[PDB]
Amino acid sequence: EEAPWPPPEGAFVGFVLSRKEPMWADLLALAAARGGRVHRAPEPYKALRDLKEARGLLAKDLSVLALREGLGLPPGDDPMLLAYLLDPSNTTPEGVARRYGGEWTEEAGERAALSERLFANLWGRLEGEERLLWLYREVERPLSAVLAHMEATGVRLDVAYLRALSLEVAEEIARLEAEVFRLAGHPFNLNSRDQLERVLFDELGLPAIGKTEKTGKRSTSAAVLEALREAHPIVEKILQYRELTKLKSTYIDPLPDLIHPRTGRLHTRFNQTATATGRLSSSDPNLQNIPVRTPLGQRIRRAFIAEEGWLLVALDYSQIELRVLAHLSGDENLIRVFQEGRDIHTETASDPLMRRAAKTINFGVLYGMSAHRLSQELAIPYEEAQAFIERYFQSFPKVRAWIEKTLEEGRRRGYVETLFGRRRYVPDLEARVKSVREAAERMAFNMPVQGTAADLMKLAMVKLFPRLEEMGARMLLQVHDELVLEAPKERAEAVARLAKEVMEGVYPLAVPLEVEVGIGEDWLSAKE
DNA sequence: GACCACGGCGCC
DNA sequence: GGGCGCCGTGGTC
Ligand SMILES: Nc1ccn([C@H]2CC[C@@H](COP(=O)(O)OP(=O)(O)OP(=O)(O)O)O2)c(=O)n1
Ligand SMILES: [Mg+2]
Repeated sequence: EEAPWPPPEGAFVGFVLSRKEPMWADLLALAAARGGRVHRAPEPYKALRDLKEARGLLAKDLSVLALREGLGLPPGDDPMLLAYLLDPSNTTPEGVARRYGGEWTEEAGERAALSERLFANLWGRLEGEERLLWLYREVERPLSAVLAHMEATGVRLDVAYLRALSLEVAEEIARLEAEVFRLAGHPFNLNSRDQLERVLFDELGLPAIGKTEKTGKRSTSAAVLEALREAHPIVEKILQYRELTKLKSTYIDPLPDLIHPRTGRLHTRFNQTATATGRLSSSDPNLQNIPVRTPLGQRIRRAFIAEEGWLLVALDYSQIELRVLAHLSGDENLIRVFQEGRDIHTETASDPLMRRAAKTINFGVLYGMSAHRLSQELAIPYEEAQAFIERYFQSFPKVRAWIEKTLEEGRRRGYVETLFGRRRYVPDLEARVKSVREAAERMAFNMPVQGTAADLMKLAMVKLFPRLEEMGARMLLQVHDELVLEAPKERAEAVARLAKEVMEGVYPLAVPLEVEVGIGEDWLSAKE
């Protein structure tokens, strides 16, 4: 039943944007649904001034757009989060809708009505889900607001810097491709893997080390190519071209084009329901994968700067995953090396050369790397490799024990979970194909650690944001086990110290949570 | 122009 | 080799 725009309080929104990014979208339509009536706003924008909060599907998004228009409108209940927690594979409105009672259409009114209806069913399904309900009420919902503020804020970028970088890299790529072409004895599209495969394996005589997955073609991966670096002198030239071209096309060239007019900052999206483990995801500008490994990568990182008069504050948990594993495992020995405070790697071993061998087996257990994978990972083949791990599970019995327990529970229950009860169903755990089953197994015992580490971070963000706001500081980015903040120079140290303390004691476990902090005028300098 | 599958690769 | 998202290349509509 259609009723005049002003909806009663507690209504469920329903809006249509001209595009996916709320920071670039136009509010084409806005509607609300309550009880049984449906109210449409004749003027969406002015309408927003009537809502006290965004209640409904993708609330945060409409909330982001409200913020960009100077409206405090906070996001509230959002069935997507409910569905997401019930099943982490619930990632789109299209799917949750079809799966729980509706159709994701393009009408603001039907979307609003869809929101209400969807929330009822989903909420009901959360019956007796004390843990899931806890994650919704105490983490998911409240965090949805932190994210809206994060996206609205944005991060300052050195646009003239990257532009200068572009021309310079362009010339280096040209010298590189010019060189490989002379080595192949002729040019070709070096961006074409198919064309490069023929040059490497077909035309030249380089041994094809591996084949692709879906198409089964001879691969030209960096791995295949790193091994072939000794053969032809073209291999290296190709390897640098790839890096350069990867960095230019992905960061140096598109980023400056994404700056916002009204802000002059990069406004990335922080998707709350796009991962199977419970991790967050950054899209459109994906600011969760900015380079940092190679020199040129670092030159790019320096491009992310703080407002004039502010400082960047980067905080990273220290191997939060190995720690969550110690807690999850309850492995005295592991929980002891952290307690305490001995170099995980160093202490594990109990040299240098070996320390690069005792940290890999400790972290490679997060996916259970194969002995053949380790043989080629280290020096000693699958002979001493399998052994150079026989002590891992021999030193850390409960870990291997835990991995076993989680899996069995996974086969029986049909899903696995995090310290807080976040769950993920891994059906292929009972598959008849070794190949697929052991693949599910790796996703299976990995989820708890990755998901627990995420729950912890999401909770840290939830508690830290308010204090930050009270301090005049801001949360800019999150990169899974780290956060990037922005604070006035006069408060940077006080903000760093606080965030660090908040993050470290977010949720005490058998082992301490260690956080390293850094301040600087740019991301690289803040020591990210 | 918009979008797809795929190989490849950036980060956690 | 666990979790993502983005970029060209080829090829579709
Ligand atoms: N190559 C990697 C790196 C990280 N991770 C996961 C497990 C650890 C978590 C955070 O990664 P980093 O921040 O890179 O490492 P860290 O060990 O947590 O901490 P530090 O910053 O001291 O390296 O993400 C992963 O799966 N694969
Ligand atoms: Mg870290």
